[PDB]
Amino acid sequence: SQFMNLEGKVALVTGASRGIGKAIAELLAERGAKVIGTATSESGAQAISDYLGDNGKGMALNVTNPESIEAVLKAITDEFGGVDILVNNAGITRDNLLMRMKEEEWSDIMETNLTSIFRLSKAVLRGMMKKRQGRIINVGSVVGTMGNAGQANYAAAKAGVIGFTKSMAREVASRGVTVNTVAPGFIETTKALNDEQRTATLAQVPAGRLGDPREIASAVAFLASPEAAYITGETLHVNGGMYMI
Amino acid sequence: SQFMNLEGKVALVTGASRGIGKAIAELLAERGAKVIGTATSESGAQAISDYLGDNGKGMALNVTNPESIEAVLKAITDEFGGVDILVNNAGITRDNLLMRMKEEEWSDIMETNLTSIFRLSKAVLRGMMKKRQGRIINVGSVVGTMGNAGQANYAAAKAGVIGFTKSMAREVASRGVTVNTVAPGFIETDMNDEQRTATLAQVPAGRLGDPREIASAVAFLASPEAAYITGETLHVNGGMYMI
Amino acid sequence: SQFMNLEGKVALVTGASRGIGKAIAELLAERGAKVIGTATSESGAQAISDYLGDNGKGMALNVTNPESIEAVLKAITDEFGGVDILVNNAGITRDNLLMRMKEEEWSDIMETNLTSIFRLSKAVLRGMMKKRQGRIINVGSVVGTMGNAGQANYAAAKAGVIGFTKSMAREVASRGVTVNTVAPGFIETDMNDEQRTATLAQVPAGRLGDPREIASAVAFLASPEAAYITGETLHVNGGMYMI
Amino acid sequence: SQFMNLEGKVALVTGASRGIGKAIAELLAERGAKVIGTATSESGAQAISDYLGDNGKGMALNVTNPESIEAVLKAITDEFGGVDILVNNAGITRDNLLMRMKEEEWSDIMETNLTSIFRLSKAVLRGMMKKRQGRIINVGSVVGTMGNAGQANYAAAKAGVIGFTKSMAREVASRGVTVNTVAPGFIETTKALNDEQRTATLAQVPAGRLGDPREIASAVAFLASPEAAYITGETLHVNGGMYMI
Ligand SMILES: NC(=O)C1=CN([C@@H]2O[C@H](COP(=O)(O)OP(=O)(O)OC[C@H]3O[C@@H](n4cnc5c(N)ncnc54)[C@H](OP(=O)(O)O)[C@@H]3O)[C@@H](O)[C@H]2O)C=CC1
Ligand SMILES: NC(=O)C1=CN([C@@H]2O[C@H](COP(=O)(O)OP(=O)(O)OC[C@H]3O[C@@H](n4cnc5c(N)ncnc54)[C@H](OP(=O)(O)O)[C@@H]3O)[C@@H](O)[C@H]2O)C=CC1
Ligand SMILES: NC(=O)C1=CN([C@@H]2O[C@H](COP(=O)(O)OP(=O)(O)OC[C@H]3O[C@@H](n4cnc5c(N)ncnc54)[C@H](OP(=O)(O)O)[C@@H]3O)[C@@H](O)[C@H]2O)C=CC1
Ligand SMILES: NC(=O)C1=CN([C@@H]2O[C@H](COP(=O)(O)OP(=O)(O)OC[C@H]3O[C@@H](n4cnc5c(N)ncnc54)[C@H](OP(=O)(O)O)[C@@H]3O)[C@@H](O)[C@H]2O)C=CC1
Repeated sequence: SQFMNLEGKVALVTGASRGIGKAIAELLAERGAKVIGTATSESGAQAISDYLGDNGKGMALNVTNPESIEAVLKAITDEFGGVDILVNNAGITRDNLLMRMKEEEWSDIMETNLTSIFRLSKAVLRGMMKKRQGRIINVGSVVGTMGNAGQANYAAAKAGVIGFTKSMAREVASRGVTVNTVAPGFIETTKALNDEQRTATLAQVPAGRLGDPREIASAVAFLASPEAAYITGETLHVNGGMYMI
Repeated sequence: SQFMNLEGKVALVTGASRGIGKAIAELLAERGAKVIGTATSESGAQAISDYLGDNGKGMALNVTNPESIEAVLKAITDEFGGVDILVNNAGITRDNLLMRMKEEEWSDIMETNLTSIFRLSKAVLRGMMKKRQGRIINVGSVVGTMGNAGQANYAAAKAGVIGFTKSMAREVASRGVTVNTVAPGFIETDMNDEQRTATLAQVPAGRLGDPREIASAVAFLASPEAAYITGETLHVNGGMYMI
Repeated sequence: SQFMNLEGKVALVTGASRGIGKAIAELLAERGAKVIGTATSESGAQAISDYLGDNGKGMALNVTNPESIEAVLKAITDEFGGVDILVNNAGITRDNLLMRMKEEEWSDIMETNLTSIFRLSKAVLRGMMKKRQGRIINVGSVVGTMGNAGQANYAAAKAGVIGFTKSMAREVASRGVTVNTVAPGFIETDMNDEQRTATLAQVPAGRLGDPREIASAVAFLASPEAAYITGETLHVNGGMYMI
Repeated sequence: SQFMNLEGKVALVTGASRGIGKAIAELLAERGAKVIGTATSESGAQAISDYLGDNGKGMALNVTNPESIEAVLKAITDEFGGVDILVNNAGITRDNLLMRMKEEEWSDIMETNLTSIFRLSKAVLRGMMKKRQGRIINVGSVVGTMGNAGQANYAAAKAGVIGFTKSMAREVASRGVTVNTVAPGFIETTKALNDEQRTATLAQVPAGRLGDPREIASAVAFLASPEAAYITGETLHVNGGMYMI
């Protein structure tokens, strides 16, 4: 149908080799987008190419590296034209209580989960602004809003993603670009967590289950759609009731 | 496709004769739902029947009247079985600065915009809970979260809708029912040239939203795909407010 | 000192016979305010007069009764002049899961916990606006923001208090009146051994709050120092929720 | 009185040489605290010593420098014992629209306004946790929550401060330490802004005026008080109605 249809749009999804990023890439391609997913290695990029088939391709990207970012965008732009939908999914955890938290575990989180969104967003935004159409969608976390002990660095980065999102949303709203965050709760990815730890996390989820990566993909696809043009500066929580704002 | 597919679901959309409620009803029917839309008059109900065709029908409903609510649900339940998706859209404004605000302008807002959601939600929830599947989606307002001068009654009701939503979401999450709010900004609907520019001035998007844009957000939350969203307020306001 | 000094201010604290309302009344009187606390009975009013001594007095008030409200304000206004600080503390619970929730348990909550704030606020606001100085401070609840299963009515009312607060804050900010909400978590007050540990389990602080801790937050917002805070919800809940 | 009394508490207030940080330092000293305020130079430190008199002193601190931080805390700890109240006030702006925003304007904001709070908080928290009593109060900004065009970096840092605050609040609540943010709106400091720009900002303030630095000091003093023990993980907005959460 013409409902939630991304035909003619070019989507870049960072960290698309597995889990949530993969589900996002697959669903955007199902809705008609031409999708470039990224991994940190060529092997990972190839596997992304393998699952996207004629609907897009894989490329190697380190989101902390300016020259990598430039190489990937020029390659995309040459072949596909300018990016219409940016999904900043790539991210990491470096968990520790503050008294144990290393300088590098702080800085690596800031770099990968926050500074990267500044860099990538800045590198796609000019085209979007010229076309008067764009989507920037960040994958945040319930922890960004809720906080979590042992994840102060992660929480800071994810919270900063929202502050950036709101500010960019104000900056570019008049030129037809939206900027938003999807904040997952606990999603099956998480596996191999102790039996003890899962039940304890699950105990805080009214839904009484982990979310599926597809459920995060669906929310992203929605915000990426033409139908979602009047949503901007928003944080959409998909966490089974774990937190309610 | 199977994507955002509501075939087999029965949807009740209150206040579906025009604007946002109409757009909601049309979109849910387009995605496959069997839709009952309501108006406050039989004429209104007929027009709703006219635009839904074989995808549903219209019925007369006053959401402040227990006996009307009971009559409508029994009629729906007899013909279509139990409601799968409840869209509480019906609502009104009774604007005034507090010093000018009449007892009835307060109470009519509380009754129409808030107590109604308690009544209707309670009247569909048992079936949903038995089937272990349900959607309750409330149409709120940016004013519920932002506040607005001259709309304290409206803001109170719309804010109370969220408190109710969050509490019902906790209550029914383990039995597969989601409860959520969609909060529109300023949408081109029935409700000065001067006042519009002044409102628009607070919208970064630099336009009013279209009713279809509110419909799209509701359809999304109504979908099987939106099962892990509950207790949420989804803001569709062009950047007018950002939480 | 001149720090957090309420000398010369007239404070009305509804539901001041015990718990949080009592602690509020005592603290505002300690900071220099002339305090009228209320209870629902004359016996309760007398006890309030007993603990306030020369710093204020007690009066009987039912916040759901227009004529009671009018009688109390005229009496205050005659004796003490117009109210400078309004603390809307009076409130109740009528807990039940939605499927068990009676029409009266809904309506009694709406009336006592929400409509009352419209009535009382409207009845003090004109004077405050004329003097270009005022404080309206509502006692909400973490449940207003968090939701709680079995308390959908309460949550709706307490959430609606915020919508009202934000709208009134916009309406009266230019005339020097602030309107705010203090949202307690679980506080040691009248309201199982099992249920307490379960509630405590959700409090990082690992204890219930003291009524005095809610009093302190109210006194702060009531102060001249808090003039640039308005439309705010100040959460005092030991980490139970974090917005 | 015993109401809002900080006698016996040691307070460290970063960036206390002027405006909000100065007003904070003065008010905490008025309520009985022993106050160490900091500036980036010895001259600035001396002026802080001059206004605090016998109620505290000034020290030179660069909050982006680990060795500076260590030197200041050891000096405080030697003389006054361990810090009871930490006020992270030091911060900067590096304003620009994203397309003009330099790598350094991003990174300098992250370093000064966010990473600094990780470093300083970590360096005081052990003592607080051992004593089972502490206050960490961050000076954020309405922009952290509201977003602002031309301030995406600032907004990201200030938003990240909240994510960090919430997480630290969960981590240390059981050991009697609170962690909170005070978020000022537009405060008279701001001066020498165009006549045009002020009216435009003021137009968004229902209160119809800028806030006074003292009004931010009062909120901080409140949260620093024993009376505020049951407030943690909170963001207290003092913005004249400019934004309402
Ligand atoms: N899992 C959960 O419960 C939750 C997840 N989070 C967020 O969801 C997003 C994805 O989550 P999840 O599916 O669990 O993550 P995964 O670890 O499954 O996927 C990680 C992806 O990120 C890429 N990546 C890591 N570092 C870099 C880098 N420096 N440059 C470029 N790419 C990099 C990886 O590439 P490669 O394949 O080469 O390793 C990989 O494709 C993240 O932003 C995460 O913070 C959100 C809520 C909770
Ligand atoms: N317009 C906007 O910008 C915004 C809309 N709001 C909310 O969206 C919802 C719909 O708004 P909008 O489409 O603009 O409203 P309209 O006035 O355009 O339509 C209102 C609908 O509700 C029905 N209705 C009114 N009172 C009752 C009642 N007592 N019982 C049953 N039905 C009733 C009306 O039926 P009939 O045709 O018979 O009168 C009509 O179908 C409302 O809840 C409103 O508060 C939310 C954000 C802002
Ligand atoms: N306890 C808690 O943990 C929390 C408290 N809440 C809120 O704080 C407020 C006070 O709570 P708490 O001190 O625990 O309550 P209590 O039941 O301990 O005291 C209630 C007070 O309100 C008065 N009151 C009750 N109904 C009316 C009425 N219809 N008209 C006038 N006064 C009335 C009572 O008077 P009388 O003595 O004559 O009955 C009493 O003085 C309430 O709004 C409550 O919802 C907020 C967060 C949680
Ligand atoms: N002004 C406003 O309207 C608003 C202010 N903000 C926030 O309030 C806080 C203070 O604001 P304001 O009073 O305007 O700030 P000022 O610029 O008046 O004060 C700046 C202070 O921070 C210190 N500082 C700057 N960089 C460093 C550094 N690297 N290491 C240590 N100290 C440093 C300065 O030291 P030195 O004296 O040596 O220069 C100075 O003492 C900041 O966090 C700011 O972001 C919050 C809301 C809006």
